[PDB]
Amino acid sequence: ESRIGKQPITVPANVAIAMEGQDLKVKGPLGELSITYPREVLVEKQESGFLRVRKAVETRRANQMHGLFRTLTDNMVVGVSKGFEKKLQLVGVGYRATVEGKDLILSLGFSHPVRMAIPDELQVKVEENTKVTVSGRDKSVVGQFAATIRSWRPPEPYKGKGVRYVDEVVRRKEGKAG
RNA sequence: GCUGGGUAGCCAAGUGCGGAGCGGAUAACUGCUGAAAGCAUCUAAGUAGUAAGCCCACCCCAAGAUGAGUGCUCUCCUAU
Repeated sequence: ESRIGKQPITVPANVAIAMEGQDLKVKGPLGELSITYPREVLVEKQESGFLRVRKAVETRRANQMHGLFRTLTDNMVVGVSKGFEKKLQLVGVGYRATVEGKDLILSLGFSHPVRMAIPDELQVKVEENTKVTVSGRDKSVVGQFAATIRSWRPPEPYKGKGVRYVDEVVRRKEGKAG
């Protein structure tokens, strides 16, 4: 009954499929990844472009785990090819996010500017000093480091100050009790 | 006997020193990816921040730790 799982997995152009025993070796054009799979879930390669994954109705991983697994390789395979990106609008008085080599320098106005270290493989675009957008590969490992920048100053309820999700509509409560 | 001084020792009111870690796992909490439930959701797989609290680390003891550990070195002649 999985309405995401019933949909076949779109395998785009230049998808390097391979097996490491139980893992699906997702190594497209830009690099490499790793995805492990249980004994109750055999991922089929049905010899017709598309891909669908097997169930095993003893527990209800047949219901639920195929939400993760049949959407993991949706984003893992695309992720190596294109890459998923998350966006950051910084708003306020003197909010620079310049980049000196490896680390960032977010000078939000604490005292010492905040040097968020750029991790192993990922790279980050920088629209201006005023705005940033983090490119990458996967959806998971990009989102954590993206969320760490949003953590330093959340979107605040009076001026909409500090960091912002570009998509998110954060409220502005009536400041000064006006 | 009563006073006035006082080296060493012992004493403080005197002199030194101390409380430190970008180490680990957590609690409330904030999350990322993400179904069940085409959407959502911090969770059911996985994972990140994250406390004078908990565990290592500091300092003293410690193999009677009968589970008696490990290392280096010395000694085994006779009435002595």
